Amino acid sequence: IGTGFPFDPHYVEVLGERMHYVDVGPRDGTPVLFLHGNPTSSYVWRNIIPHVAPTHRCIAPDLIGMGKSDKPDLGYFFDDHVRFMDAFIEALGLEEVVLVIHDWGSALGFHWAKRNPERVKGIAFMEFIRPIPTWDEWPEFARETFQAFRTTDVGRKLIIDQNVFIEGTLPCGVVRPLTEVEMDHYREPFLNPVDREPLWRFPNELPIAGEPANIVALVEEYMDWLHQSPVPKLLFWGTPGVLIPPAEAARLAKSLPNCKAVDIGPGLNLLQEDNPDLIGSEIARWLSTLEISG
Ligand SMILES: CCCCCCOCCOCCOCCn1cc(CN(Cc2c[nH]nn2)Cc2cn[nH]n2)nn1
Ligand SMILES: [Cl-]
Repeated sequence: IGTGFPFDPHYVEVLGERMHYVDVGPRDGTPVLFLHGNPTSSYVWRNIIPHVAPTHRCIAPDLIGMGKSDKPDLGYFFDDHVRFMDAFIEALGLEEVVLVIHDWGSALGFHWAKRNPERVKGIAFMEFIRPIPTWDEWPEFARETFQAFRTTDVGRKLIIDQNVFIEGTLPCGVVRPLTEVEMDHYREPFLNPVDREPLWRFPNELPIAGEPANIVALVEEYMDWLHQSPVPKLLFWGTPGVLIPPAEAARLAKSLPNCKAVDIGPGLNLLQEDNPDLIGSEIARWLSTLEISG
């Protein structure tokens, strides 16, 4: 599994800030937009993009406050990420897109799709944000940690002062051991403790046990839209998963229209780090089938 990040930096100005993105592949055709989540960056897509770049433009931004994107003094609410991602997409002048989305990247991508349904030609997704009705529906091994994350004093001490989301939670989201080179890539944007605000706000935005109520409502609405939409769908899942256990992936594979589901084997949250070749190869082949009438 490759540790390098061999992508030239591209930058675009967005609402007075600068955002970084990977941009490879041909200039024409429908672009494939890759959206990472917490606590990653476009680095998480590094071994998936090469399977897709021969046939499609691949665009992989770093969320505001993350990766190589700028770090304004925001709260980094989900609302803030929505604002910047909306403006990022318009700044590149994208028209129709295929979405490849993960974790908080999936909340951004589904929320954007719901509002721009004519511009989404397909959605590939994995370990994505859905409403978690009670804490019993959160994986037992991660319950006490995320419950502590969702406090102001203790959670900020863990995530901001002690960098637990990077040093502890992140490697706990991968079945295989991350190498020191891979850890340093994930560590790079957050070496300065003050810059770890998004890492703490994100778990406090998670729609768990009905709170925060604004995020729960928004996530419910895009899951409603997703069950209504004929858009082609590709769902990757692993065992045991974190956000999406296998029983839930099996349920969604039938309840979502026009949905193909792919078992990646063992996996927790960063499925991309456990089986990038399967995910990248299946995305590339699925993209081809989107051009077949039938
Ligand atoms: C869905 C969004 C992305 C999901 C990412 C993948 O999710 C995997 C789930 O990961 C759960 C495990 O989390 C990290 C495990 N872990 C435990 C500790 C030990 N202490 C944490 C703690 C304290 N009290 N309780 N816990 C650190 C400490 C120092 N001083 N005081 N405490 N460090 N790390
Ligand atoms: Cl999170």
